[PDB]
Amino acid sequence: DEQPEPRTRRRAYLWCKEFLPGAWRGLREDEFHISVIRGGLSNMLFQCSLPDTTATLGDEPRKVLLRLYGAEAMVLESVMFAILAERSLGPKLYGIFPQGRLEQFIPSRRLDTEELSLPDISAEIAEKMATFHGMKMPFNKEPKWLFGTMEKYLKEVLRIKFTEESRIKKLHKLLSYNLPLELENLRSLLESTPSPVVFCHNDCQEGNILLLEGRENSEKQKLMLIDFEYSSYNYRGFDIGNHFCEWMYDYSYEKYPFFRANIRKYPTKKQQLHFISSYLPAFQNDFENLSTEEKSIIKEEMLLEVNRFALASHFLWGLWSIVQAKISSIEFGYMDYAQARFDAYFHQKRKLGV
Amino acid sequence: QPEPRTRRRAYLWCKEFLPGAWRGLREDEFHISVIRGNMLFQCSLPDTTATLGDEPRKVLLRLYGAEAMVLESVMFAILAERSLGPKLYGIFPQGRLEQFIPSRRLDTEELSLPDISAEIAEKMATFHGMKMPFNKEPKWLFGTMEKYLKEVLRIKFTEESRIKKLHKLLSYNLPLELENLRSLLESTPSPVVFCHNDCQEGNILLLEGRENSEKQKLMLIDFEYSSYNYRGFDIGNHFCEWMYDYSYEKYPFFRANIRKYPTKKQQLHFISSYLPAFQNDFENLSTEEKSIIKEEMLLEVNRFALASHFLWGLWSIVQAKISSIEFGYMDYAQARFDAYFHQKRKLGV
Ligand SMILES: CN(C)c1cc[n+](Cc2ccc(-c3ccc(Cn4cnc(N)c5ncnc4-5)cc3)cc2)cc1
Ligand SMILES: CN(C)c1cc[n+](Cc2ccc(-c3ccc(Cn4cnc(N)c5ncnc4-5)cc3)cc2)cc1
Ligand SMILES: Nc1nc[n+](Cc2ccccc2)c2[nH]cnc12
Ligand SMILES: Nc1nc[n+](Cc2ccccc2)c2[nH]cnc12
Repeated sequence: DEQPEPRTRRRAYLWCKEFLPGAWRGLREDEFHISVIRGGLSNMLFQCSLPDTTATLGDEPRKVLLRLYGAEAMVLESVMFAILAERSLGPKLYGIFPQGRLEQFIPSRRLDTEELSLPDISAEIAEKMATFHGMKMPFNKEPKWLFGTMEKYLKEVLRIKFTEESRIKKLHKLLSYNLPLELENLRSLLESTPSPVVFCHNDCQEGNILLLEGRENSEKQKLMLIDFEYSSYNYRGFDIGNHFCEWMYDYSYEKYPFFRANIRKYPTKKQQLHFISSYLPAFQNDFENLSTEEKSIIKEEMLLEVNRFALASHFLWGLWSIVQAKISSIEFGYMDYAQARFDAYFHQKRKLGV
Repeated sequence: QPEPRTRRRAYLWCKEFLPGAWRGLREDEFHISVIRGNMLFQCSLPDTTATLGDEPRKVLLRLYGAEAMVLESVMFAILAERSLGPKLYGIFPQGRLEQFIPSRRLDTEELSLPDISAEIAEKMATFHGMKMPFNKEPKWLFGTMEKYLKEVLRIKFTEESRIKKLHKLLSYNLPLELENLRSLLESTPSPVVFCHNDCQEGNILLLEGRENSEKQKLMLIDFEYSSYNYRGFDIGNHFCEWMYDYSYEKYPFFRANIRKYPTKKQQLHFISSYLPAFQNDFENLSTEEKSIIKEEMLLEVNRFALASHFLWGLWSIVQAKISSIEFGYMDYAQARFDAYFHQKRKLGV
């Protein structure tokens, strides 16, 4: 129930008063209710609401989420959020302004990492993912995001110099793998791994999945995927592979390095099959009406596909994490997260026999 | 034809943003011609190229040229999603790809046809009712008039005849006049609504093959100046456009005709169509109550029309300095002010 600093309170009041219709337009500053949802140095969240004793005038919301950035991609993220809201595939957009936005408040909690493996959950994550992999979005259709971003991080990574000895020591270990050659070896493997270019979330982890309040007894319609800011047209294998990788990481751990990694929490073949059996009919529409041997061939190939791209999830977020150790001031063990992603990378390679 | 650099940029945008036969277009294959310009262009496959299906054969490319883009972009995307504007096919830093709508623009003379007018009023009402994630304080109208007035007072032209016209315009005492206008409009109730702000014939498409529809043959396009504004401004502004023909083939490249302003009857025809499309419980009011609403509405829009003359008059002065396009802006500015003083005389205000 934490209060923002009184200058933020005033700015939030004005945005709510001017952007929101109905009882909000005539609210005084002293009637305004706000509490921090999440702090941090950027992308801060607040809940704003009317007094309980204030009646609504029409269909205006009683309660909204304020998102403050704390600063091209700005236009792309804004248009995407607007489109998704229009398609009921995300929170409504109530206000956009240079410092942030006002969004629909969705009563909910995020999933915990252990919940990702629950069959009803997985099935539904697979369906939602298939669904927006299917949609049209006014963005560049060339799949350059994946390797373009890896190349960009690699370049930054090679330029990095740390001063603190345990960071320099850890950086020496990661560099000793020859990351540029590893990149090329990975590129070449993925060039021979067919994967359809689709519109990808790119960050489908539990923290970005909402368990809808009141819908816990719905078997197949209780979730919403959020936080599409890293979306792009990309290889389907990445979006799915990346999601499977996230089974292994728990970001709620309270001691340094502030995550737990468990190589044994990666989904089993049966768990993967259950995920892709739910994905496939939702994305192909009459997939169930194929011969069993053809369904099977598609499924076995898609498993190879997402498991090879899972390797790009490790390599890419490994590199990202090294970069974060340099530029971020967040309390998170970035170097240790990097080493965990590379460990998983080579363990995955050995498993696949590549 | 366009600049060979613009041709190249445009070719890559179509190739990378659009599905099907666009994805493997070779380069010598790209058809593109200029259509306006904030430049517009038509991009197409050659006739020879068959579609892989579902992808447009023709598209419009828009370049912004000389944050506003964020708002305009979100806005266009919303209208496309709602089926109110052209579809959005690509969005990028310098501009966008849009659906090409087989259509032509209306001519000035067509604004006054009863069916056209009735439908313009209905589309406007519908545009007005919609919710948009933008600032709802109606600060647009006078904020923009202030900003242009300030620039106009600093403006200096090099050429003598422009200096001479600016001097006549400045002698009306525009700062005092702005305050009289403000005070008149602060006492004229007008609901705040999502306004188009530029509802003229150049921005209204007559849809191809739909010419026989009495009530559904048009789309309002080009909403880049949109904002929450007083409803009276959009309407009065639209009325003032009955006076101006922008297809005049010689200098100053417009005809102004004060007698073409809608008559009371034509105004009533427009608002009788607007009201039931904006309120919807309006059709069920008593006859006398409708009559009261309409007569107040005539005063309302006619008074706001003064702000259309005043604002675009000032705007036109600034454009004279910066726009190298061919249009006599100083003469248009004078035409708007003549109209402003005539309308004040007509109103007793
Ligand atoms: C799409 N991108 C840029 C990705 C980057 C990294 N990954 C791997 C990954 C995922 C989550 C996390 C992570 C770390 C900490 C948290 C917890 N947390 C969440 N919010 C905050 N403000 C936090 N401040 C400190 N810790 C905060 C949540 C997620 C770290 C790395 C996936 C995608
Ligand atoms: C909402 N805003 C910014 C407005 C500004 C001015 N007005 C009044 C007005 C409207 C149209 C025009 C105008 C002028 C010329 C044209 C013709 N035209 C049309 N397209 C071009 N590329 C032209 N190049 C030269 N002339 C061109 C069309 C409309 C001038 C003033 C209304 C709204
Ligand atoms: N638009 C949103 N609505 C709800 N949540 C989740 C949320 C629930 C309870 C408390 C705090 C946050 C979001 N998390 C991110 N966006 C939203
Ligand atoms: N999206 C559009 N589709 C069609 N027109 C009108 C148009 C037709 C033929 C040639 C030139 C313009 C527009 N004018 C502005 N936008 C459009």
